[PDB]
Amino acid sequence: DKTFLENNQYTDEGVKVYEFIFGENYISSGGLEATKKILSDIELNENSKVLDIGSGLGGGCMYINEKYGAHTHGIDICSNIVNMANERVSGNNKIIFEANDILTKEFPENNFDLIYSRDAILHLSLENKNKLFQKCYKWLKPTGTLLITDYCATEKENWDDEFKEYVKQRKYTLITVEEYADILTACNFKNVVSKDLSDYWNQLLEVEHKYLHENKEEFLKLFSEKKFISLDDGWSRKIKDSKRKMQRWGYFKATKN
Repeated sequence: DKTFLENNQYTDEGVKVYEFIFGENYISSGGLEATKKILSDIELNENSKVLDIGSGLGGGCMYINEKYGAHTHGIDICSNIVNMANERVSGNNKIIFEANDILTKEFPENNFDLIYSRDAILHLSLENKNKLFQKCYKWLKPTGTLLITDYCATEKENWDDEFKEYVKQRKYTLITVEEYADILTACNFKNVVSKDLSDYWNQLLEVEHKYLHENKEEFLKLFSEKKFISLDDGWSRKIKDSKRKMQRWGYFKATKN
């Protein structure tokens, strides 16, 4: 999986293109603004320990450490992205990025106050989503919280040709928001809250799309027209498909006890 991601969706240039549209230090939907919103009801402090699964360019960890002073540990399977994240943070012993496979990584039981993941678990097969959430359950402190956003979808029976091709090319495994919540419940999480945030996601996509268009000249200087068209068309399809609920954006929050 590592090689597939590093050589395709998350090549160095692919990562930089995503950062252009999502915002500095982000390769996830909504960049900084979405992060502020998603964390708005979360309480942590300087003694908290946080795990970020799919930490990307490190924006999430940077924000969490800035806002709360928490210890943050980000894991990402792509070595190249971790190397980039490490270049953007210095002199801060409370931010650590690690290139590793979360499915084989070992952490102590009852370790984290928050396990956080933004648009990263879509890369895992259904079997591995379940395995991951079982591990997360163990790794959370009894008082801990799981907080996730992820790409989701309508039932597969409803997918059209274009959407099938996108999912296949990306090698995503997209399940419904309801199926996702059921996995958390099966893993014994408590107070499972799921939100279909597709409308909000559509708003974020529109802001990003507008930004791309208004900054086209700069984009073309940094990248190429070919890459612009690919990015533009990709956002157009996500806007269309989120509007009609074919591609969805799921939010999940749960606790260990």
